[PDB]
Amino acid sequence: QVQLQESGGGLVQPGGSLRLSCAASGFTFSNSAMSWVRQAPGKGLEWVSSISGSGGNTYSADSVKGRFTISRDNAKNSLYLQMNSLRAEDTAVYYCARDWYGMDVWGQGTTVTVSS
Repeated sequence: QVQLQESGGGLVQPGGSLRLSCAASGFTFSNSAMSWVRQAPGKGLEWVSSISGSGGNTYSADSVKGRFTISRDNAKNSLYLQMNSLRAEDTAVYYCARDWYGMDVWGQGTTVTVSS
């Protein structure tokens, strides 16, 4: 009965910021490493960032490092992605995942579109 659902996307200006959320239930969130992955239509899936169960370690992809900040709130069973300095190439559907590799995906995603 694992559930994950993303929220927080929207239409944003270049250089803007957004914060995505992922609400988790049906498993012990605090014991699970979590990740974000994104997919632009016709481009492939791209791993974005991961975080350890405790939040003691995070990792980010070369394309987003230093701009996108993963975090979590274990008390509220929620995963976050603070996206700053948004670029055209960040437009995509974003998905959370309950593993290190952005490969255990349960939600419908949340769309981030950087406006022109």
